[PDB]
Amino acid sequence: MDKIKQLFANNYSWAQRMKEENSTYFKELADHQTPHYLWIGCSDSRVPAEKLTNLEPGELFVHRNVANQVIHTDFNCLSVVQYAVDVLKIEHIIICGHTNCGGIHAAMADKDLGLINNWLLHIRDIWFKHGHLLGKLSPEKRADMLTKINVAEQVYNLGRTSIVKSAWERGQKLSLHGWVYDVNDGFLVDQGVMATSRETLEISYRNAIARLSILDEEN
Amino acid sequence: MDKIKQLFANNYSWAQRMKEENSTYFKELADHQTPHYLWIGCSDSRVPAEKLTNLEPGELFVHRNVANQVIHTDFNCLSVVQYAVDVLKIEHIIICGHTNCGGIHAAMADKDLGLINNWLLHIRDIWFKHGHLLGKLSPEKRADMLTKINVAEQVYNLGRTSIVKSAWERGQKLSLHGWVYDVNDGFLVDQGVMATSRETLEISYRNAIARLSIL
Amino acid sequence: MDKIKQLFANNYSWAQRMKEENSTYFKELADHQTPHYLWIGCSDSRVPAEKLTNLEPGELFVHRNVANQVIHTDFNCLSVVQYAVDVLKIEHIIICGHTNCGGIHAAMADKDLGLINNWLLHIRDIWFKHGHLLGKLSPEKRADMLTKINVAEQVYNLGRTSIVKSAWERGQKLSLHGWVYDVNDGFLVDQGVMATSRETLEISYRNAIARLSILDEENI
Amino acid sequence: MDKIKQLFANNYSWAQRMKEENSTYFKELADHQTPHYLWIGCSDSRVPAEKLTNLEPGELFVHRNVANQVIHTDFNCLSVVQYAVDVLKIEHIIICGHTNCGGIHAAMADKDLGLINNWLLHIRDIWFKHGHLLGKLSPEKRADMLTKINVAEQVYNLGRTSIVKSAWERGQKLSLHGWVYDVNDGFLVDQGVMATSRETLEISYRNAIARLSILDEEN
Ligand SMILES: [Zn+2]
Ligand SMILES: [Zn+2]
Ligand SMILES: [Zn+2]
Ligand SMILES: [Zn+2]
Repeated sequence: MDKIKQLFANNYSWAQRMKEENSTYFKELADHQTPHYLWIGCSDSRVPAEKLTNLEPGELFVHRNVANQVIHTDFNCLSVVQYAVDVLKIEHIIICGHTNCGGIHAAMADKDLGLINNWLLHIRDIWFKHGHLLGKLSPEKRADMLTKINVAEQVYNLGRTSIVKSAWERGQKLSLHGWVYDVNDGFLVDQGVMATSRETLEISYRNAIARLSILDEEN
Repeated sequence: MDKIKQLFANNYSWAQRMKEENSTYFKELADHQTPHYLWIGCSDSRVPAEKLTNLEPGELFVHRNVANQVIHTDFNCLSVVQYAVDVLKIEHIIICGHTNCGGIHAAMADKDLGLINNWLLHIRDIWFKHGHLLGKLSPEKRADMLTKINVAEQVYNLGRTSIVKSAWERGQKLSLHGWVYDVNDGFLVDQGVMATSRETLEISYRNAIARLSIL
Repeated sequence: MDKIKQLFANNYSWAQRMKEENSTYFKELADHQTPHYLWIGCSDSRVPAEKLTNLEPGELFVHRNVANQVIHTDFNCLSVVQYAVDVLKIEHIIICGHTNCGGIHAAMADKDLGLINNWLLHIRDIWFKHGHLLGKLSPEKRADMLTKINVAEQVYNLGRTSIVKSAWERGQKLSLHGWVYDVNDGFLVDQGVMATSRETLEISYRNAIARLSILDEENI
Repeated sequence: MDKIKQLFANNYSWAQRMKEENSTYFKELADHQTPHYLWIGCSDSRVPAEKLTNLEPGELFVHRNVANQVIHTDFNCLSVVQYAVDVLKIEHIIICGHTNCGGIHAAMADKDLGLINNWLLHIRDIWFKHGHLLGKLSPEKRADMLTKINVAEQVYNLGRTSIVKSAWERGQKLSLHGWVYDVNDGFLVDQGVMATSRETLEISYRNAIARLSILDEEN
């Protein structure tokens, strides 16, 4: 269409600009054949992982689903994880949520959107699991809180997969991370759950939930 | 692993530069609340979609899995599609493959990599479906061709989903595209399958396979 | 292997011992072509459902998975449910668990069994959801308790699917049930959740959970 | 609906004429703590597997889905398979289809039935793969030919899982079976694909398809 044509046009301009600029981008990219980080983010993709981290092209192995989830039985995401860990031997997996997430808003919404609702039912279970902390919070602020709690809960799901547990068990070096960034400042903020073993997973997980449960008198 | 640290050092340096330097990047980003294109790419993510298309930040709804697949029964991908079509009202779903795809290479290698092998079995089925064509090539050239055929097949699976078919049924405007770019120059290349209805899906899909089978 | 040769023998025997009688089992089946109940049970399949309900053959539509679960995002079971509801128009969906369940035991066990642990992590999430309650119970009981709670939580999951909500919402006749029979008794024990609409689902689930939270003598 | 009562009734009686009868059953059934067979059948479930095999109560580990499928990426069925193999040590996995199958008919009809159609696309793919054969066949015969072909294709899929390949690889005993019974007579019939290793799967699978490709006068 109009938009598709425009897109091919931008692509051509860019691609050839590189051609002329004798740009070494693609060659650089070719130097970093194997990625070192598995980035699991949201399909909203407000601020690209490349921009947030300014890493060298090819360093990131990416997976994106609605609301950056790691569901216990999702073959898709688990496939990406097992491949990044057992094959590419990646040592850092990073789950990253973001504020003003459509996935979060849709989950909290009472409208029944169809197939996607089922996928969002996992976020709702997370919402109620922390219903007290959240309810004890002002509406306008809950979204950002569920978004932050979501990340901690997903890092916790990743760390419990048979895949990740076996990696640690057999002495492989692997650390899980969980961050969130505000779509307005672009700053990555650690949510607290950071594991390098099942032990650190449990502790950092309890610790993060405990920290998030300590509310200021601003609600 | 000073990596994570160095990683946060990069983010701070970047977001800091933006603030003090007064960058309306987040201001503009905030303008485009609803995306207009669903991009289904590969987890290898060699050349970011944002770059390949040089689009305005926020315009793309993105899904990435190993080898840019649209498996008939994948709840993950189908959910992204249903939400994007039925909820965000996106009108263009773009499946994009890429040369030198590790996913495609793993599907071809005969080694048990574990869980991921089951995910790649779908690729191996596509390989057999086009075995006559692919059998004429060397392992090397076979990989480049399977990459292109894979994209065509995925577009074909996407257009066969009940989600996309019902969108066309009630008259919603929706087009499917399947492309591939070489990791060496970044030029996006149409593979031939472009649909706006079920009938056009069948026609272009057949024509595309017919065209791809000529050496 | 004799097991397969033997097994095939039984079949021939059964089948022939039917053909000679000019029996009508293969007729009293082609009449009940369309089922009226969707049975969702465990892969353990201790006491068969065709025997627990003594229903005429062909009346059940069945799906079995480890520990009878209805996971929000499981395409397999949601497909069975959707096809049951929207295409077969069946009106009753039963989620029947059973006592002394490997699934439940495996979920509670600390051992890492491989792939299946991931599927069981849903049971373990349920387990912690009711951590306090279950904690108070007596070990030899905890297992059987979770079995019961699990079924409750499964009906609630089923009731929360878009497939069932849209059914009700469009005025289609459909009820959800959740029981737990015992391998010894064989008596189907209703658990409390019996949604017929989303309002029901909420109340019954709410109560069923309240009822199970009231511990008796035995359980410490 | 009194159907639940009328049904709940049959249970109190049947289960009664076992207590007030000291009928072993629950006594014996309990003796078979572990099953030796994994049965993968269609949710239709015309003739139960308990009456088809006439095995001993509790011997079967069962999984049923629409049209008895083993989809490469189905977490549900792969979990049942893996558990039965790596944990229950079952050495026999049987896939059983049946004539006049709803899943097969629905898969062959153009009618978009909703979510289920996505599940059945895997069958339509099998249909296209054997399009020439099935085409040469006769209309009122296609359904049954695809039903047999389907069982063959599923055993193949099952033999190709990493779970099974690995079981074989480490020297575990395991055979795959693919049969189909006619709802009109309950006669179990081997479709030809029987495997005890990756090598027998291949030959057995190729032979079985070759045989089915042979069409008798009555299309
Ligand atoms: Zn988001
Ligand atoms: Zn790739
Ligand atoms: Zn069980
Ligand atoms: Zn069937």
